Amino acid sequence: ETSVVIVGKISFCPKDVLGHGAEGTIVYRGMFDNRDVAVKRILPECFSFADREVQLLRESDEHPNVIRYFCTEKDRQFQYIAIELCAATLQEYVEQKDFAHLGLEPITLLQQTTSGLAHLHSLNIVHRDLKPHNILISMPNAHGKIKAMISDFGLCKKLAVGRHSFSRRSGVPGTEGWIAPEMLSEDCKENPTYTVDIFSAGCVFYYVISEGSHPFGKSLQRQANILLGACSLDCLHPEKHEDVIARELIEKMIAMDPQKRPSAKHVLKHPFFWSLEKQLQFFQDVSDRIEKESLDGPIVKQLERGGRAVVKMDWRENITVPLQTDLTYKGGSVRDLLRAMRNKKHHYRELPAEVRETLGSLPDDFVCYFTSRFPHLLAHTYRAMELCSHERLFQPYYFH
Amino acid sequence: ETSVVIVGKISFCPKDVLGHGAEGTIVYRGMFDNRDVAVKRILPECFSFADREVQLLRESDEHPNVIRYFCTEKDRQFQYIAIELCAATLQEYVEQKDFAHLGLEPITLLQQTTSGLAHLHSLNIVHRDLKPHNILISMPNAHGKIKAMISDFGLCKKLAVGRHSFSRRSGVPGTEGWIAPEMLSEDCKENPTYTVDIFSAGCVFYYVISEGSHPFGKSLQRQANILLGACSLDCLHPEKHEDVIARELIEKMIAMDPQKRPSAKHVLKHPFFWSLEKQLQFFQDVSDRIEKESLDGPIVKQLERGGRAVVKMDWRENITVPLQTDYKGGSVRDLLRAMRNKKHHYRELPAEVRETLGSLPDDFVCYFTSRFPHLLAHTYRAMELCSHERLFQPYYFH
Ligand SMILES: Cc1ccc2c(NS(=O)(=O)c3ccccc3Cl)cccc2c1Oc1ncccc1-c1ccnc(N[C@H]2CCCNC2)n1
Ligand SMILES: Cc1ccc2c(NS(=O)(=O)c3ccccc3Cl)cccc2c1Oc1ncccc1-c1ccnc(N[C@H]2CCCNC2)n1
Repeated sequence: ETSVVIVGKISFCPKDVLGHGAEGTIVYRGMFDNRDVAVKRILPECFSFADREVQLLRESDEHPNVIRYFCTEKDRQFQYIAIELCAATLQEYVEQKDFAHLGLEPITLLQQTTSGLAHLHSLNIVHRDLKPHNILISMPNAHGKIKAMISDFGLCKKLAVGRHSFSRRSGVPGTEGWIAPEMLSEDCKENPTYTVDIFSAGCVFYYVISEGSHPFGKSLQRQANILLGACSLDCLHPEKHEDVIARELIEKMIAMDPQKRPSAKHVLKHPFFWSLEKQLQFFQDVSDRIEKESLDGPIVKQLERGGRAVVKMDWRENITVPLQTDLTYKGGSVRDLLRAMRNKKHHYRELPAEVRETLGSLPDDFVCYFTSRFPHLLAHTYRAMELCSHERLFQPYYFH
Repeated sequence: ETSVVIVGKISFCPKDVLGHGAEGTIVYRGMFDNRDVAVKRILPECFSFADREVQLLRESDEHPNVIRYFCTEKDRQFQYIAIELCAATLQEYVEQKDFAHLGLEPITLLQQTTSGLAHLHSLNIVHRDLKPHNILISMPNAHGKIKAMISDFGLCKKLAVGRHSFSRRSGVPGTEGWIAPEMLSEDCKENPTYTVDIFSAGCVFYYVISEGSHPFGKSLQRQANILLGACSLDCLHPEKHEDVIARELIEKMIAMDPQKRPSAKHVLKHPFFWSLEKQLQFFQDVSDRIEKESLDGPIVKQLERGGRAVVKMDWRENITVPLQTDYKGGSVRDLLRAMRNKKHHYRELPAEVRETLGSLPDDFVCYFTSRFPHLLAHTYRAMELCSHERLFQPYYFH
């Protein structure tokens, strides 16, 4: 327990176990090329399997958010794979880190996870075992930035060219509590495909922003709840703007019907990942698009459907008194709510002093003024203006 | 000759020479981990130097556009460094490739080169030897996409913490023809710094977009011309929008006075790299910023200075007649107001007018930039007055 194993360019002390894999697989902290590495040791029974994994990584385009091996070695008794030593798994990050001052970092790790996934899917690889345990969080670089990396390719499937799904077998479907329902359900009439990864990631999304919860309950009940379709996201409050949008995305990602789940590239286009500037730009593009638009036309009809709850009966009554004074719009209309936001954005410099003060700076404070008071505004408008998905001017906002 | 050298995980046939470095250095094609690699072989007198180069890269953050070593090996007689086998140097790219169908790819290679350089600078590294020959172009990935990678760190300098320049010595300044004037000039009263790389890079930009020319002339006259400040960019035509924009950036990058050259991060914000869509959004934001501005005010006065040449004396007389159907023609500001207005009311204005303009945003902005090739460049420079306002953050590097 004080020895150092040396195999080619990889060395480690066996006492420094970082974790355990399946079939007698152990991961150690060791060293390579004067760097810290994690080293997976492989038993003879798994040599061919480990080789196939390495080869899949060897052949595939690299991506910053997909783990990359540093070195492989082999002696008489074992094979070894070294990867970069990371700070934490996503599980440990969620369990241990105070989110209070991390700002958007946890969200960027989900965005980075979705990019790694989109990369895999674009290579016709389905992961099938996405979970917080095997999403790895790097050490900070020179400017304090960290990144998420997908690992653990032991269950992945590279689909043949021209193949878009895989059929169910008796064997290993994933990790209990993270397995999409079409892997286990009884009356499933469609092959599993890339979207099993989106279900898992949906669960991962909620796990991160709820800091430890899971849409399908505590671990002992999860997989059973998944088959029943019994999910709950009550860590997301219906009157908080950021929560309404996260819920909007996560509900689609974990949909029981795989065909209703967005693809990874779709997910990446969602308002969840929008800056405040882009949120405001969306509101302005929408408002520009829907003026001259008829009042009984399908678009503004879609927008005003259930809009009373969105504007809170009368949005004229739910803004500060400076803006109230400086405003003849229709208070039960979301279109006119949007019209008023664009108008005041446009003439922002002409606004009286007390008004620019109550609104805040452009764009961040300005848009927060409205999203914080009307928490359903973005999500409602995002879904309503999906009628214009195809239109070129709405390309930045939806995935075509 | 027909043998294979095997050193640890690296192997190669010595017949497969890809090139020669300095001091007996040779680069071969070979193999590593079942991949194609380029293998540099280093002689004993360069062991320590090569070790320092590798160490610099081992410690420094990686970046998609800075070369990464795959492997290092060492026997009794040599040391070896393997990197990824690339398709070409930027020199070979420019010399061999037909640009006619490459679209924006060559510009994209410049942008990735600048991102590599920005990354190096943010790690307080000065490269000091940027040139087409050591900018490498990757093989295509699965989607046919390629990238540029900066290599050759033999002259680089990592400046100590809280140090921003390096002083001149009698020794190696770089590669003749790509050496910034302040490395060799007579009455230079300021230390060289990061911007020696911006000077080289500016020469590289022109080399790519001119497909083989150099701002300071043919190979034998270049460095002498750099000393004189005698440069020419006449592959770039004064009445072509794209050429005007490239000229605006490149002239700054190769400025004799280093303090007038943009940092790599400034470079990356320049309209040279802007999509047609972003060019339009710029014209709209500019229009919005100045709509209430005073005519005598320092902002629109800046914009109207030299304005007549930009709008061709009268811009109303230089557009198509279906647009002339529906301002002050000697004013840049009114040209921009007209553009913003027509974009804003694009849906509700007649069909034949929408036809001559073209679809939004690409064809619409090109209607005006093709007819007023100095409009963007002029406006970008003038509106640098608002470059620290949050609203113009997308357009200028703060
Ligand atoms: C999860 C995972 C999955 C697959 C791995 C794997 N297999 S693979 O499918 O990803 C693969 C990758 C490349 C080539 C082949 C293969 Cl099979 C190989 C190696 C490691 C793998 C791996 O890594 C680990 N597995 C178990 C425990 C720990 C780590 C680990 C890795 C890096 N850093 C850290 N840091 C510690 C520091 C203390 C605090 N906690 C974090 N821990
Ligand atoms: C330029 C350069 C600079 C520095 C190198 C270098 N040193 S370094 O300073 O970049 C460095 C990098 C990492 C670690 C240490 C060091 Cl010293 C090491 C290895 C190669 C280096 C290198 O590479 C070469 N040098 C000379 C000739 C050819 C290549 C080369 C490299 C990859 N692909 C191809 N493809 C051919 C295929 C046919 C068509 N033409 C392109 N050619």
